[PDB]
Amino acid sequence: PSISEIDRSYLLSSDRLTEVDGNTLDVASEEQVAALKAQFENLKDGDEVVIPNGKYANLGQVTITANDVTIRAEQAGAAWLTGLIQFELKGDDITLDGLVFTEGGPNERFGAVRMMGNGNTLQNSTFYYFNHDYTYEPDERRSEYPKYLWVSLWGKDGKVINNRFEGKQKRGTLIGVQKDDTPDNHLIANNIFMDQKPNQFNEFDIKEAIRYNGNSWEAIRIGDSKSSQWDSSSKFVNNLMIDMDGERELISIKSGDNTISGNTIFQSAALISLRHGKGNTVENNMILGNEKRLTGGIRIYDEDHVIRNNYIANTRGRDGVIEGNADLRGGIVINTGIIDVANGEQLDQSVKGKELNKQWTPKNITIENNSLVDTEWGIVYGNQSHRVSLFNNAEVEGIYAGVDIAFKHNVVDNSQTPEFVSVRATHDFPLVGATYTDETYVGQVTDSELIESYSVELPKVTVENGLNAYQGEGADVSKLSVVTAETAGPDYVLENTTK
Ligand code: NA
Repeated sequence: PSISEIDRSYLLSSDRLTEVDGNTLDVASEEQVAALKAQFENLKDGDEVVIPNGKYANLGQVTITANDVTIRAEQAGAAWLTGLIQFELKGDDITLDGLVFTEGGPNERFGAVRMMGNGNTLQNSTFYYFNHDYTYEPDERRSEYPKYLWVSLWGKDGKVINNRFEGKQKRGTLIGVQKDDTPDNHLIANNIFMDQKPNQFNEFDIKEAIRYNGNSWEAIRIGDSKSSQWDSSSKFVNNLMIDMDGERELISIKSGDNTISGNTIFQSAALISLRHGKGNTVENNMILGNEKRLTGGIRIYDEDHVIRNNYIANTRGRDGVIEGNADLRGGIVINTGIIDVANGEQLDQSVKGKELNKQWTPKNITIENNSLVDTEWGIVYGNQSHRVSLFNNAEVEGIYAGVDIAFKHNVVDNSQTPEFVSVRATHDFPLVGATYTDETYVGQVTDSELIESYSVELPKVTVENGLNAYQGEGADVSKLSVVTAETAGPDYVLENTTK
């Protein structure tokens, strides 16, 4: 299967996968649910709970205080936890293994799994449309729907690995990292994410509330505005993402020193977003839009980031549907911001209008050896207007272009449809101190006079296992590979599920 022919059956297929039939599982009685629950809360260090095959409704608030415990399905995929539940993991070195969360929802808004301890792990588990049973209504203050997460990490050295997160379709980031002032070193790797999408419950019908109701549907948010000026040093690596269309941000990085690398992002109308925080690296990802509307690569605020060796193909669309959220899309988008970083200006919680949750003009960004192939909007130099907040629609006055953006060895290849815009420069917001080394742009370049030099001649193109390899330029195909269910997600698939 070569790039343009990839589809979800290929990505999700593997011989290694067992099939678990939900219809073969018995529904635990109220008495048995209670018995399982006491087992959880009576755990001593070093013990294990093995959950017999079955469906367990409304376990509710499950607090694990023990350390070095495993809670696992007796057969992977065959312990289905339904109705309202939250595992509150307070101990260290707690592992949840082979669980299913479906036909129900989190018992508290920070998720079915609150990883509060250190060395907590969630593995081989599946969430299937876990959007139910909790109250979900526009609030009285401002008709805002509540944000419910599925997994949150509040400790150190968490792992979320080999899980399947399918069908998140009510508001709230699917995974949230809530961190303090020191590195977290979490690993979120080898997971499958599918079919996150907004406005399935008429949320957007309240027109006045759209800018915030249409926000907070990320697949993962690492950090938050208050914690954003500290390092997380977390990794979001080797994941497979299919039809993830939650909002403009697929992955919202809001802290420093993170790695967002080697993921395959297929037909997802949502971008990797370096939203707050410094020194993040986005590398070796395969972003395959497959001509789907409003697909895109990476959008960039703040400083010192490295964007290297990504392969971004067949993406489409420039303007997101909700206005006022700077939702400008393309392969790689250098956003405008609201602070004069060329003169050393910072966001600062004390400075009114320039608080840490606002928009840090990008500076000192290295963008090197990327291949953008058949991208309708390739490298887009930002021109967004910004509003005071998600709740205040006034426009900010004073908008700045990216600074010290260093472009080297990128290939933007629109030779197939050269009317597509390979590089969108703009005299409305000229980059400051931008540099160009051995760039190759084929296709429309707007306000091209702003760019010192580039080549319009593609080097020798070979197809090396389905990818375009450009001789001596662009993404090195040796560092790239498509993630499939051969390595991503759990070791089983479920049947007879209900959305
Ligand atoms: Na967002």
